[PDB]
Amino acid sequence: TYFYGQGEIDAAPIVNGVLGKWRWIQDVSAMSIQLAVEKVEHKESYSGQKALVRSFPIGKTATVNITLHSIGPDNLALTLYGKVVAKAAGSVTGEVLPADLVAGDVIRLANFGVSELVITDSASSPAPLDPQYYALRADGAYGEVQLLGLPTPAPTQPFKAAYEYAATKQVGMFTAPQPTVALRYKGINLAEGGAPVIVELYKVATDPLQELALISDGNTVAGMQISGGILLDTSKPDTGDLGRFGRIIQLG
Amino acid sequence: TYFYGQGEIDAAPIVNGVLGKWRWIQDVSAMSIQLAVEKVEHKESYSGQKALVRSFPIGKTATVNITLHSIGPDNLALTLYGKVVAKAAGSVTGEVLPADLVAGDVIRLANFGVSELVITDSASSPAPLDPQYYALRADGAYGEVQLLGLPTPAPTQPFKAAYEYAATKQVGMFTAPQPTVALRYKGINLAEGGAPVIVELYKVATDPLQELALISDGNTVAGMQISGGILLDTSKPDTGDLGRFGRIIQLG
Amino acid sequence: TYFYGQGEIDAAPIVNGVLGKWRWIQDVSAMSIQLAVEKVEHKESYSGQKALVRSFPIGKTATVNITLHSIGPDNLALTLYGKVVAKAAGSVTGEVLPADLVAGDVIRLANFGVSELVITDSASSPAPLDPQYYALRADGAYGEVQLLGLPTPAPTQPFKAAYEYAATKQVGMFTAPQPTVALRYKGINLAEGGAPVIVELYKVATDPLQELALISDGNTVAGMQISGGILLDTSKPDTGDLGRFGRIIQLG
Amino acid sequence: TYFYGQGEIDAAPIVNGVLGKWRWIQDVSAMSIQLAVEKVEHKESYSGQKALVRSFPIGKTATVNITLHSIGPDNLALTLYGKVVAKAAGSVTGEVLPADLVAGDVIRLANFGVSELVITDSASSPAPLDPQYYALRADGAYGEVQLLGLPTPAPTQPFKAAYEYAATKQVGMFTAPQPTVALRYKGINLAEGGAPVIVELYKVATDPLQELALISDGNTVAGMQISGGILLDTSKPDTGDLGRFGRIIQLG
Amino acid sequence: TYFYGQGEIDAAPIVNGVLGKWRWIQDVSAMSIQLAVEKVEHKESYSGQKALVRSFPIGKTATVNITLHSIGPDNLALTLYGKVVAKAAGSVTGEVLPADLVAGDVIRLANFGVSELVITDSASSPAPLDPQYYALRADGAYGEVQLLGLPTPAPTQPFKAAYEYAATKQVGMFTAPQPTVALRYKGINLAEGGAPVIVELYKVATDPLQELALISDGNTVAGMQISGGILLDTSKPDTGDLGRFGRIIQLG
Amino acid sequence: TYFYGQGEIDAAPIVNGVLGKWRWIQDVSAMSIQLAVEKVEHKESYSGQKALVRSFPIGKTATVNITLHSIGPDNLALTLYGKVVAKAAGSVTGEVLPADLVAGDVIRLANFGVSELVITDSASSPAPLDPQYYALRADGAYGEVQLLGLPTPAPTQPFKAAYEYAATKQVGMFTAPQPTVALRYKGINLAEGGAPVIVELYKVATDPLQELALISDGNTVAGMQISGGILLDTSKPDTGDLGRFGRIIQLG
Repeated sequence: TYFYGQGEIDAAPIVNGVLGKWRWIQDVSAMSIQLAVEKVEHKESYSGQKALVRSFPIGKTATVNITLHSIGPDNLALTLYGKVVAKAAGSVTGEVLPADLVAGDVIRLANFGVSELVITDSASSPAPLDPQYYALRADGAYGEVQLLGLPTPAPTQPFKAAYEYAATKQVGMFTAPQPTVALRYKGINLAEGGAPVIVELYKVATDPLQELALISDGNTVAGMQISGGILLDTSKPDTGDLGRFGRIIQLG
Repeated sequence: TYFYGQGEIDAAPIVNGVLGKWRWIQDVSAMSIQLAVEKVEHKESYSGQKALVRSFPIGKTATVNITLHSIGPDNLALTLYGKVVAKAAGSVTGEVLPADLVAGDVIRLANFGVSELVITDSASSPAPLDPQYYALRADGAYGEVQLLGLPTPAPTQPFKAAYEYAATKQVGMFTAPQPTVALRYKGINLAEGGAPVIVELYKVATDPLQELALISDGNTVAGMQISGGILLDTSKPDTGDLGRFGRIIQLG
Repeated sequence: TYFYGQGEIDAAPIVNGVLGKWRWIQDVSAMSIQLAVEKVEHKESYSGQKALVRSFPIGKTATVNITLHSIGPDNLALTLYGKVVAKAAGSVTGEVLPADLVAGDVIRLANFGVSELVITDSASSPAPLDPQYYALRADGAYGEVQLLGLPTPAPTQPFKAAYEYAATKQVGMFTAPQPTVALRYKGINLAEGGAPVIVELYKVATDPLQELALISDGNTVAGMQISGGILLDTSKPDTGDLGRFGRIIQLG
Repeated sequence: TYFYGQGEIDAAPIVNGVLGKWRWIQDVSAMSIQLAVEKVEHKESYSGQKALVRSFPIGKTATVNITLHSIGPDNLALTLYGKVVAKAAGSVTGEVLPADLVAGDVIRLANFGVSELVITDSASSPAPLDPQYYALRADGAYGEVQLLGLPTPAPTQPFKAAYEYAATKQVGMFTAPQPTVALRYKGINLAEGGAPVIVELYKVATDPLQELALISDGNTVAGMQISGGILLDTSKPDTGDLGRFGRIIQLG
Repeated sequence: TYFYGQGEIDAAPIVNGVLGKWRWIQDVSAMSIQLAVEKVEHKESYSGQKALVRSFPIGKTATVNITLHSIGPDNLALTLYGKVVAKAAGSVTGEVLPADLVAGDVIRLANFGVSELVITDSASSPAPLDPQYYALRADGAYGEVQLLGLPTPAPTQPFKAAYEYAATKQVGMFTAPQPTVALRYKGINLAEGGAPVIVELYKVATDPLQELALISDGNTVAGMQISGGILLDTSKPDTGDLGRFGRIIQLG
Repeated sequence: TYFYGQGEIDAAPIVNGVLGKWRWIQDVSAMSIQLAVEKVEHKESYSGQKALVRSFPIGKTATVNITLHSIGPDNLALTLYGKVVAKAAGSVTGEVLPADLVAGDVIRLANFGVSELVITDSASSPAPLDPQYYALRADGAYGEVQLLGLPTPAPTQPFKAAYEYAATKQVGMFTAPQPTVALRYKGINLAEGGAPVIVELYKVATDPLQELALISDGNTVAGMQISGGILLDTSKPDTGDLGRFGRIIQLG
């Protein structure tokens, strides 16, 4: 009869009212549910106390806050209103680098994970440049190339860079509509020897992430906090005891 | 003449004005009662001080806050505006699992506490699948089945799952009207050798739980805080010394 | 010429302007007096500074806050707008207990401090039930009886309970009008070898207790905080040096 | 050129514009002066920045906060808008005590510092009561007498109390008009070997004490905080370099 | 490329637009510059996101906060809107003391730093009073004289005091117009081996000191905080790269 | 699947929509991104709960906060709305110092980094003054010269100062329009063995620095906090999965 819960959360997106495929939202550090009710009050005046005598509720709302520490692209799509874009690995053969380059300039490439970088000189007789005259910062992860030097007989300035780029996953900002996801919290209550508890929320509309600290200070893992409103599902039976907002199952 | 109280709280629901059956609300960590009064003031002006000279009360209200650590279904019905639903244990024989299943898929079952799980293959000659090809996560408490593999001669994809499910208790969200409960606080005052004290509140209208942290951090047991207004009971005698809001009994 | 005061407070209720009988308010932990004044200001404009040049007071008010740790019925009547009700000890002979009782049911009695409990069986030949078949929780202080068992030949269900109940004192909620009490603070100033100090407040109108924690956590004694306004007494002489709000007497 | 000041404050009341007699305000723990100015701003718009270009002051005010720990009657008159009343020591011969007195009653006398208390019995033959039948609580400082017992042949109930009372000083609440006092702060700056500093405020209008804790907790001496506005004196020369609000003198 | 600055501040008053003589503002503990900008925003509505698409600034303001610990008269004139008054040392010959003086009275003199105090008796034959009959409190720094006694043949009450007073510097309250000062912050950046940095603010309008604690508690030197607005100078070239608010010079 | 990021930030100014040259913003201590959304809600009323049933977003905005500790002129131009001015080293030959100079006066020169200072006397026969009669405070970094003395035969007062000044870089206050910069955050996630992460923000409009403490206390390096709004870029494809606000690339 005491609660200290630890467990997992499964989310299923709702598209045009058809149930989606459940997925694990990965690690979650905090889950909170808050209930709000509006009440209209009636006061009697026969006792001289002008005090409250009755009240009936008019409003009913529920909010859910979730703190997730996973920065996976699947979760980014759900939290950033984005849609995942997958780019397959490939090669570049005739990319043209900026002109008027001199020692000290930093060239930014269009793709990441560059490898086997080659820069052919522009001339009737192609002459690949010596690798010792350029360096790859951040082991080519950021696609940045630094010029270390140039031969005394200055070669033709425009260059032709060819290389290989690895596959990547990208998420756009505000590129998807407001997601609607059904939530299933499967938890273990340690206070009762690890008893099972299940919480079902049929329809939830989420709110974008509020803050995202890209450069963190301290020993705390970056956290992503999402707020959402539990909407009223109109498909479930009205008279059923399961309600229309959410339900809790405890085995006993 | 000093107070440090520890005790129990009994609640009796009020339905259409007829007293209900008292029940223990289980463990309670904090109880507070607050009184609010509105006053209209009259100021004299013959002394030149334009100061207050009289005041009479117009409003009278009382609020009660209770912090309970019990997550029992009976308390969930009272705090979540829900009504308890009891499901008896039973069996399933012809549940159909999703199609196009492959290794790695997770199948969610409609009932919890699954045991003796059997998945018959779809064919003119029934052939139950080998148990080694599937696993039960969370010992079947959450009703989740993981596929470990499939025979090289891929069997018919649609499946027929049969198993046994245990009884459960469920609580809906906002599925019951605003409860009205009479409260009896029976406490022991340790400052006076454990003297008995009784507090009676005739009519209280409760407010849903504000927050419920499903995943808790630290060493603090999950707490459920409920606020309520003590309404004016119109059935008790008006001139009686017991009043109409509440009373306190101290043996002495 | 320094103040660190410890002392007692005596209160005399004011009914229709006739002085009441002084009583000690028991232990008090904190007393504070605050003065509020409203001022209307006049600004000159001949120097170019448009600054304040005069001010005269229009309003005058005084508030008093008292923290008392005594939960005595006399103080409850003063703080809860209640009136004390005394119930003398007595006996009950033919109280009828609820029907359809079975093992595990808890019966609540109308009076507290039950002793010599007897439950006669309903039949043409009265047959008191064996005491071993019932138990008294909380040594009968709360008037709760638990059924331990029933004879195999189930006796007549309706019962007739007779017992003895002790005297008690009760306080109603908001059952009395706004008290008006004159206050006398008799204190000792330790900074001057324990010099005597007296503070007189002629007329004070109190405000109900704000909070009352029935179940306390920690090592702090329950506190009852009361606010009040010091009204203007119209009976004292206007020109007298004693004023009409309050006075302080210091022997020296 | 550094300031850490400790010193004394002298106050001279202003009555109808005639200087009063300076007195020492006793111990003071904190003194603060705050300046407030109102400004009207003009913004140019030829540069496209729509930014501030000029400002001139319209308002000018100064406030002073003083924390004094002396509860002397002279300071009480200044802080409570009161006027001191001196009562000379004397005697009482025929004071009548309340009737229907019994053992346990507490009699409150009109004067403090009672000594040589005598209670003559009401009868044709006066018979002073035995001292052993009554006691003086708080060594008669509060003027409280407790009855210890009565002779079996109950004497005449009405009594005639005679005793001696000492002189006292009293202060009324809001019994004097808004004081106007000129302030002289004579301080020593320790940062410069104890250099002398003088601060003169010509006209100050004070604000009643905000809080006065009669029963104190901890090891902190009771403090009395007073706020005041420094008014504009119209008697000093307008063109003089000494101004009209206040001045500072530093010897050097 | 890191900043931890320590340095000096030079201030030059601006009178009718003509540059004043720079002076050192003495010790300064903190300097802060804040920039405020107002922006008007334009939102597009063709994407359905009703989000921000453009913004242009309309307002531009800059504020400066300085904390100085010097209480020198030159700084007092700048912070208190005062003008310094210098009084040369001199002598007094025929000052008349208050009449009706008795033992215990304290006489306040018009000048400070009194020395060689002489009080001639009023009579046809002048008779200076014995020095042993009077004392000088605070070694005459505050100009206070205490009477120790009087001869049995009471001399003529009115007195004639003559003495010597030292020179002093005084500052009036709100006796000068709103100063306008150009500021030059010459600082050393320790993070770069003590590199030089210069900050120029052409026109600043200051705000009076907010608080001045004459009697300080703790081990903290009294601080004087001044706020000011950096106005737009209309004399500098509009197209120049030095701007019109302020500039920073870093040698490198 | 966990984030603790450390990395670099590259900024490219946007002028009339043409991409600028990327530069490193130097050391950065904190980066935060916040998302704001406005929603319009629809409530049904057929269930009697008058609760939320639908919501659609109308507003979309994103803000970015960056804390940079570099006080380089390039960053000053970006944060102060300034434009860098470079002054080359040079010489001065006929600068005229203020007249009526005496011992103790401090002369401020128009340029910094003074060296080989010479002050020729005004006379028909030029006579350079002896160096021992003047001193250079702050080793001439601030361009301040102090007079140590003058010959008994007072030379001609007006002077002619010649010296050498070093090159400098200056930044004006509010001398440039609102910058628009594209941001590229290249970070390493230590939680995954140092995995690469890239964050692209296409269009950001910055807000001036709020505070700049020129004189710092403690052991904390001076910080420069800048806020900005991520605007909607209208050049990128509308249907592309990269969106129009920003994107995140994670290699995997």
